[PDB]
Amino acid sequence: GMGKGKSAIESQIRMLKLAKEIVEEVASSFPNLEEVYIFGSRARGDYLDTSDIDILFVFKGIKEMNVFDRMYMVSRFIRGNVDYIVLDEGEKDRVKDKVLFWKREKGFVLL
Repeated sequence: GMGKGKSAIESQIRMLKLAKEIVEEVASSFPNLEEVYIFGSRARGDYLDTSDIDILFVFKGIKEMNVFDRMYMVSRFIRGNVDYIVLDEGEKDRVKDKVLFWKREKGFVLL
């Protein structure tokens, strides 16, 4: 039965809603944002109520953008107990164990 308690579930809801707000802003700012994934413990299931949420932003056409330029693309949108990675479309397989959160052609998944 209910392997996650009330506090963990409420934190999952709250963290997904914060990720949604951040993605809405990033997606409105970059036409080349293509997909967003949740990775880490909140994607896998081994999270605590205090766990951060990890967001993978996947953009088209940034293969040549260095890691500092990539960070600068989303830095100002990040707030709360959130960590992130920015990858090109061709590099997204580098993060295993992830959940599709948003896609340009789908909007948000389950939200």
